[PDB]
Amino acid sequence: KVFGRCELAAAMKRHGLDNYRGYSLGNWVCAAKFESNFNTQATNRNTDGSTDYGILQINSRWWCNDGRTPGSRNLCNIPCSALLSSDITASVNCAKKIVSDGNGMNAWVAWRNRCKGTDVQAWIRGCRL
Ligand SMILES: [Cl-]
Ligand SMILES: [Cl-]
Ligand SMILES: [Cl-]
Ligand code: NA
Ligand code: NA
Repeated sequence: KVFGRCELAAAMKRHGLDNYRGYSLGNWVCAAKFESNFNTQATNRNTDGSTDYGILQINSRWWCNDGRTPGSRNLCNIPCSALLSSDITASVNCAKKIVSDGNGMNAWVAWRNRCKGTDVQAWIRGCRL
């Protein structure tokens, strides 16, 4: 599913990401834009052999099982395919675990490099929330 900007904003807000661990909604929308272009089906291989899955590009090295990442934790107790569904619940629930683990949203390289320190509010401007 390729989300609209405000459509994803409203879905993440419904799932409680707005101000979760102090990260305003625009941070999560910005990160999704640059991680996945709002596309739940996005998959990308990392340098280390693992793969990133879904709207927030969650990694199989630690967070989900994709059956091909040696030394893999599955800390969200989920097949990585569950992160590709039109329903973003698994992605959001797993992301809440990641962002609660110490490094906040710096776990998302695209957030760190393209959202952090920017006007993340624009990403939810114009949305009815
Ligand atoms: Cl629209
Ligand atoms: Cl585990
Ligand atoms: Cl919660
Ligand atoms: Na915001
Ligand atoms: Na894994």
